[PDB]
Amino acid sequence: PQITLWKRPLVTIKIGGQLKEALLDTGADDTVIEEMSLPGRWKPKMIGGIGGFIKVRQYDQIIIEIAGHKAIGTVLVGPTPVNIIGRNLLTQIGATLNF
Amino acid sequence: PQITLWKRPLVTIKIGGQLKEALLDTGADDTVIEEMSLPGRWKPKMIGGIGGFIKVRQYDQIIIEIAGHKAIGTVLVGPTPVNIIGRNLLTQIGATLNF
Ligand SMILES: CC(C)[C@H](NC(=O)COc1ccccc1)C(=O)N[C@@H](Cc1ccccc1)[C@@H](O)[C@H]1O[C@@H]1Cc1ccccc1
Repeated sequence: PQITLWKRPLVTIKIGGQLKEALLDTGADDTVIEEMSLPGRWKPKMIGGIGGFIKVRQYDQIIIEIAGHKAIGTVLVGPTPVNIIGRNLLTQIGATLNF
Repeated sequence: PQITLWKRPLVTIKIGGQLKEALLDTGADDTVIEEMSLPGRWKPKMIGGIGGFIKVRQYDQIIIEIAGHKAIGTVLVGPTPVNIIGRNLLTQIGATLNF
């Protein structure tokens, strides 16, 4: 699919057995999802952006489906204001920017 | 061009006649460039990101070249960690996400 940028590029994702909406973000190195009770081990992390840093929990090898495309990788969980799909998963679904 | 996402989508921009590097950022509504002297009138604005809000200078109708493509629109100038081209100017250069 092709997604224009007139509005925030939100798509449905599936993660942890739940459906959420998330932002496809080429400006994010990492994928950051709203607080959710994912199973298993995790490592503390801090990620930053405009505004400063927030504290998140890093989960590895998480299966996520993004707009119907399966992916598997690292997901950070914490108090983000929006669900963000970063480049670590955008590459896996073969996403590009074109102009 | 077509740009893949294995590395940060950094490109050259010209703004105020100066070359800078900036990140093509589909997760950003707005374009935010690091503190600089820029010709044009501005007003104080606040913008938010992953870790809180910063103060910026809002400049409307600024001519900018992004990866060789012209845009004329609002540029926010302030203490962003990385120069970011957001959707307001990505739309002007005709950028889409594709997968
Ligand atoms: C999400 C994180 C992992 C991402 N950061 C990064 O990818 C890299 O972060 C840094 C931080 C400091 C220095 C160098 C690099 C980011 O903020 N990405 C932003 C761009 C950016 C800002 C500052 C530094 C680097 C990138 C931008 O894409 C995301 O904010 C949008 C998403 C959004 C939409 C609405 C409300 C809030 C947040």
